[PDB]
Amino acid sequence: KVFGRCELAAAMKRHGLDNYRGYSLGNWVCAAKFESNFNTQATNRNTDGSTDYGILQINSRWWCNDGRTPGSRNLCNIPCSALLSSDITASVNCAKKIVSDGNGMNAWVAWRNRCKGTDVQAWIRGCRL
Repeated sequence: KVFGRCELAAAMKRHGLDNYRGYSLGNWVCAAKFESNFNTQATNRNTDGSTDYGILQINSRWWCNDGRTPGSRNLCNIPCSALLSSDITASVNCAKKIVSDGNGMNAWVAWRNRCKGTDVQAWIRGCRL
């Protein structure tokens, strides 16, 4: 599923991401924007053989199991395919673990390089939340 900006903001909010670990909603939307273009089905292969999955491009190297990432952890206890669903529940639950991991939202490269330190409130402007 390709979400719209406000549809995603809503979805995230209902799932408890607004201000989760101090990250305003605008951050999560911005990060989804650049990581996956709001497409739940987004996959991307890394040079280390790991793959990134779903709206928040969660990495198989640590967080989910895809059966083809040797010596990887499955810290979220999910198959990676679960990250690609039209229901973002699993992607949100796993993201909450990731952001708690110590580096905050800096775990998301596109957040760091394109969202961080910007006016992220612009991502939710005009939405009915």
